[PDB]
Amino acid sequence: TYDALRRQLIPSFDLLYGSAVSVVAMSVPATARILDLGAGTGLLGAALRERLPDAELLLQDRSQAMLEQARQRFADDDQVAIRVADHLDELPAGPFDAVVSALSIHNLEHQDKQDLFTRIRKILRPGGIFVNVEQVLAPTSELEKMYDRQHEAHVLASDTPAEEWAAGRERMKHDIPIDVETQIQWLRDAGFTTADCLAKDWRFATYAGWNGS
Ligand SMILES: Nc1ncnc2c1ncn2[C@@H]1O[C@H](CSCC[C@H](N)C(=O)O)[C@@H](O)[C@H]1O
Repeated sequence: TYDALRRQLIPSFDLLYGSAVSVVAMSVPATARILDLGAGTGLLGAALRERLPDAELLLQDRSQAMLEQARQRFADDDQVAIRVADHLDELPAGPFDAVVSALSIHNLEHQDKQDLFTRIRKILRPGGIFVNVEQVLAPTSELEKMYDRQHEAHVLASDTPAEEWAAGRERMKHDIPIDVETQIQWLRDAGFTTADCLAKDWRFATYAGWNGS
């Protein structure tokens, strides 16, 4: 029901979440330590667990209500832990092989995003990876309208309940997105040696930074 609704609301769900899982699996060992930042109900963590049965997952979010859904999802998983913390709070020490996030960091002020990327690099092993599945802003107001039309086209084609899309729109009024190339450059500024946009469907993109490679 919830997982079904996320697919209705998010264009190219399988491509974007799948790209995050694939780039992690090609970058870290089977026994990787992975932090999911803003894990919510643990959808990205769940996608990673499907590919990496031996990975240790730490799911972090500020919302206990969202993390209760993650606890239920991972009830029988002995290699999953949960941490309640804001992105702006001290990160867990790690070190981590991967830090991943989906549709969470766009909630922060731009300065706090730039600082967060730097703080993430500090808890990554050398050669570690940061991956973000993100809601991104178009580089112009005219393109932003086209991004919006493409998002709405997916939502309508997916037979999304009108009430859930209306609720989606209200949530998006408080979002602080920026264009994908600005954020990717912030990874370079944070001291990641490589940063790339792996996959994109207009408003939604999967990008990554590597801590040494
Ligand atoms: N400043 C902040 N610190 C921590 N978590 C935050 C946050 N701002 C938003 N969040 C969390 O980010 C999540 C956004 S929804 C995305 C959930 C999950 N990553 C998924 O892919 O489905 C929510 O769980 C919300 O509580």
